[PDB]
Amino acid sequence: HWGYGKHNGPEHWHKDFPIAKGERQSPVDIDTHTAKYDPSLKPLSVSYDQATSLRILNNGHAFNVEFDDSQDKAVLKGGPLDGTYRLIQFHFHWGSLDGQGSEHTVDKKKYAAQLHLVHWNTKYGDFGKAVQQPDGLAVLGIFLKVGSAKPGLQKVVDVLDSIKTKGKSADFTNFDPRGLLPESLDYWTYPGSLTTPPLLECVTWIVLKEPISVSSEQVLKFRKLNFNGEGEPEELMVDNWRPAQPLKNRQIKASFK
Repeated sequence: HWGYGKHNGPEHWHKDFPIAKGERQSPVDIDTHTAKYDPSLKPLSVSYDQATSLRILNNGHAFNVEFDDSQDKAVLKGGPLDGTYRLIQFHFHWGSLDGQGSEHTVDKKKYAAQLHLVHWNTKYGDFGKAVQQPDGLAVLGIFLKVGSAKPGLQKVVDVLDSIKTKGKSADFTNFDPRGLLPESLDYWTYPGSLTTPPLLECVTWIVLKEPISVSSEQVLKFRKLNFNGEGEPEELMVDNWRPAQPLKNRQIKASFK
């Protein structure tokens, strides 16, 4: 089964998911110098005032906070998108050291972690159909650097004990995703794919320029998680990130100068 180890690692995914060597794969290295500043890009409209978080679960690859997307509760609009995209879940990617952990890099610079708030195109009915389309999902990536502590993330840091091993899940109501957002909404955007199997090419990636800060001990609790299921040898969940992929026939536009 795919994973992040030398034997089932990101370098082996192609054998099961041929699309791993596709044309529009993610993540990629954002070269800030050759990124084409596009001025016709409307600004992001993020409305998480009505968001309903529900569960948090260790899926054996990462932990996910899930939201109720049976109605336009927390939606993403603006930017390069056409239509409403509704938040279905958010997850992280982190490293075993502070100098690695992000999937996307900026001018080859790796961050301590990276958050993906996943959204699907409502013109498509459900998430399962949305992943079948070139414009199905809109993922909002945010880099995390280690410095001061992000208060709004602590709630998540506390519950991690309850879901230490692959498979455990736990109620997680009343969580506000607005506490994870940085001050500025300037971004870079480009078309890409999911960074894990099935690695479908249905994403319009929106990577915020501005990272948020988290304390060491805050990110340190991300590293105590387990890839393994209960009653199995302990394999710590660290470095659950895919390396940067070739940009190819793509252009990264930017919403700022």
